[PDB]
Amino acid sequence: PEELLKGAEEFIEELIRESEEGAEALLQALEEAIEAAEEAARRKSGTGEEVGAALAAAVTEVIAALSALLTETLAHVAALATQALAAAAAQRVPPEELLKGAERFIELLIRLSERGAEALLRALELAIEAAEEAARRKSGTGKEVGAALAAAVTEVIAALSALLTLTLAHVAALATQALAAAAAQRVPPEELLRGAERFIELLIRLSERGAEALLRALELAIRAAREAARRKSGTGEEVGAALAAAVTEVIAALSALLTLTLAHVAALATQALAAAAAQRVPPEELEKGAERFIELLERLSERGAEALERALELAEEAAEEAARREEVGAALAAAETEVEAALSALETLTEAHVAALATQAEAAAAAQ
Repeated sequence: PEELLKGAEEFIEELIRESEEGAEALLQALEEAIEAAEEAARRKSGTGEEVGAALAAAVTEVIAALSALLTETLAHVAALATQALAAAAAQRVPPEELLKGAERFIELLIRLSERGAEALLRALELAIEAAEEAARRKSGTGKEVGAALAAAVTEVIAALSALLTLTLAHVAALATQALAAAAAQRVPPEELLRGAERFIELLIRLSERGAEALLRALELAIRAAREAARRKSGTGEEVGAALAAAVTEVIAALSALLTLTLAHVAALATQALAAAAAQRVPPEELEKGAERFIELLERLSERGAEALERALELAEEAAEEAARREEVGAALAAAETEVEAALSALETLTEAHVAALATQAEAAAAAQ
C-alpha cells in the first residue's frame, strides 16, 4: 500500500547510518595508525622515515576506502529507491505520492553526500594533524613531509569532485525514472512540470553544499602550508608553489562541479518539458516552466560565482599572511586570472544552457 515507501524510507535511513558508522571505523583505523607510527618514530635505528611514506600510503588507502564506501552506499540507496518506486506503482498507489516519495529519496542521497564529504575532509584533517606532530625529533625535511601532504590534498579534491559527480548522477537518474513512472500513470501534466522544478532545486542544493566541501579543502591546504613555516623545514618557494597548486585544483574542481550541475539541470528540464507536451499540457504553462527552469539555471550560476569568489578571498588572505612573513603578488595575480577565466567560463556556459532551453521550449510551443 502506501506503507511501502515508508518501509523503504526507513530502510534507507538505517542504511545511511550504517554507512556513517563504517566511515567512522575507517577514520578510527587511520587514527590507530597515526598513534602507532608515532611509537615507530622512536629514534629509529632500523626502518627510518619509511613510516612517513607508509603513513601517506595509509591515507591514500583510507581515502580510497571512503570513496568506495560512498559509491556503493549511494547505489544501494538509489537501487532500493528505484525498486520501491516501481513496486508502489504496481500497487497502483496515487502518483502524487511517487513524486513526493522520489523527492524524499533524493534528500537522503544528498545527505549521504554531505556526510561523505565531511569524512573525506576529516581524513585530510587527520593527515595534517599528523604532520603537525611529525618532523619533531626525526626532523623530516619540508620536502618529504610537504609532498605527502600535497598528495593527500589532491586525492581529497579528487574524491570530493568524484563524490559530487556520482551523487548528482544518482539524483538526476532518480528524477528521470520518477518523472517517467508518473507520466505512465497519467499524472496531471502540471504536476510533472512542478516535480521537475523540485528535483532541479535539490540538484542546485547539492552543488551549493559540494562547493562548500571544496572551499573547506582549500582552507585545510592553506592551514597545512602555515605549518610549513612553523617547523622551519620548508622554504617560501616550495610550500608557496604547493599552495598555489591546490588553489588551481580547487578552482578547476569548482568549475567542473558547476559545469556538471548546469548540465544535469538542463537535461532534467528538457526531458520534463518534453514529457509534458506528450500529454498535451497547456502551452501557456509550458512557457512558464521554461521560465522557472531558466531562473534556476541563473541562480545556480551566481551561487557558483560566489564560491569561485570565495576561493579568491581565501587566496588573498593567505597572500597577506605569507607576505607578512614579489612571488606573493604573482601568486595573487595568477589566482586572479584563473578565477576570472572560471567566471567567464561560467557565464558563457550558463547563457548557452538558458538559450538552448528556450529554443527547444519554443519548438515545443510551435508543435502545438
